[PDB]
Amino acid sequence: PKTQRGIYHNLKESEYVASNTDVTFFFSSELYLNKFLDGYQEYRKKFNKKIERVAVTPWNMDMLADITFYSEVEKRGFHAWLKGDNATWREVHVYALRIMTKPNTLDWSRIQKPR
Amino acid sequence: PKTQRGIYHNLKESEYVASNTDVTFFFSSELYLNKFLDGYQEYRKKFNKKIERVAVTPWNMDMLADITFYSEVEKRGFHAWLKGDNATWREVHVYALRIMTKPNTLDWSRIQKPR
Repeated sequence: PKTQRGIYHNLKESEYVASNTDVTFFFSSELYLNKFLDGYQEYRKKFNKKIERVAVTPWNMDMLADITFYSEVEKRGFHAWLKGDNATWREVHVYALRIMTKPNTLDWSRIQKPR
Repeated sequence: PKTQRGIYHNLKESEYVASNTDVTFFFSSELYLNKFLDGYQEYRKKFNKKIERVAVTPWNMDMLADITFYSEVEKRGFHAWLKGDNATWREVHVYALRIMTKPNTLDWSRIQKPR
């Protein structure tokens, strides 16, 4: 359960969640949730510059950037859902691969605790 | 035709070719072909380290590294075949995107001019 300081050590029970309508990321605190939501757009830009210096490709790396920012922002674990079901780290990466072929990118917003 | 300096300005006519059995790259000179063959394994290691500094993924970036190294070595163009047929830059990247999910990596070797 949520600690006196507002922390969820078990991400599965967290009330702090963000979604892009396909994927849902769970956070251990409101501080981490807001850091992700407030910085992912800028991180996508920084991520692309770094990737492009390594290799030029026709791919949309936005989702991979989002997964990477989540891992960097959330310090108490990784917990995600894909299309409403609990997804493993690898399953989220598979989704990011398939998404690389599509031109448009889905944005993220805070949602209420799911079922 | 091959110039007096051993150069092929039209890559499709080149006798300097390398293949990994799925993809074939054409070179404008023996110097470039050998530069590719002599350094692609080492470039893969370098490439992978650069990518990982940007993002950790479960993918095999070898083919992407190979495409990137070929683009760096061959100074007179890009000309490739995919499964025995002419393949555009985009089609080769599509192949690299797919092969990313396989742990094994095909090596490259010089071959006799095909077809």
